[PDB]
Amino acid sequence: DLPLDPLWEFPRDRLVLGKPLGEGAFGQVVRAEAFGMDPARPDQASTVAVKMLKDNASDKDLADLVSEMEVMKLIGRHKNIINLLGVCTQEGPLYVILECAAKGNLREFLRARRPPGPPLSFPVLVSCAYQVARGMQYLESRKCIHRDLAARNVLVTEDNVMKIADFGLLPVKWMAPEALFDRVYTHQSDVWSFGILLWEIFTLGGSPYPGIPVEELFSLLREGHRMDRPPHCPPELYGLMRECWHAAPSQRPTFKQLVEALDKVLLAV
Ligand SMILES: C[C@@H](Oc1ccc2[nH]nc(/C=C/c3cnn(CCO)c3)c2c1)c1c(Cl)cncc1Cl
Repeated sequence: DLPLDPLWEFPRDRLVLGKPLGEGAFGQVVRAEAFGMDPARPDQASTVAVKMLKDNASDKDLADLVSEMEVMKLIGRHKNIINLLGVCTQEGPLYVILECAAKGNLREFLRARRPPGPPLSFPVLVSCAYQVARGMQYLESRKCIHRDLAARNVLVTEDNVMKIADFGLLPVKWMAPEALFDRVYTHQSDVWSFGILLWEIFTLGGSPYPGIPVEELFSLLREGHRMDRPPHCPPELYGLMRECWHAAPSQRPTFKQLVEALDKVLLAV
């Protein structure tokens, strides 16, 4: 439709699609082989992920999709986020090219390598948490947010780099109380979800509030109850979870303070 952005346009001729990766609600994501995404070398053929409208399309699907593409242009590169590589708006159907995370999302990454009984050593788990904290701090600094913030929304590269998916200016067990009841989202509500994700990591991909149907959960939070410390999880990291789950948002740590705490934990080597 419109227009041509020379900072981002990529010719479809050097883009052969491949097997689907997953969906959706905004668009199908396929694996794809791209030729010459790094123009220092017109030969090196690296893989990417490509986002497209599925086809009984919209009228609320192309709208946010192009809105999604414009948002990623403005934030720019960061190591701990799914970066935008190029776009194809010149010959018909819209393609959005992004970095490929070979190992799927964080929750699948953890559960697939789970032990059978009583790889994912302690520093790797801290490494995952530190990286996601680094990504969320950057997003907040660009006055952008990510309300969802579950392990299923963090992708893992071939090199165990954590990259947050989705960017912009019913998953009820991850949501801070004010976003759950008052329906208001802040940077401090993001920190609540990070605590839940912290717990997702050190249970190696467990389900939050296990055995609890999602309803009465609000009463237990009102009663001051939080999830217990997972086994073999050190009390320092459970202390951070409890700080992320403090009822008052101003009593919660900011993403800066969570990066320093996790950094001090990684430095223990
Ligand atoms: C809907 C999908 O969006 C994206 C967006 C950018 C991406 N860059 N790279 C991948 C690789 C996906 C993959 C590679 N292996 N596997 C099997 C793993 O079980 C899945 C990928 C997926 C998604 C998925 Cl597929 C998963 N979680 C979150 C999201 Cl948003």
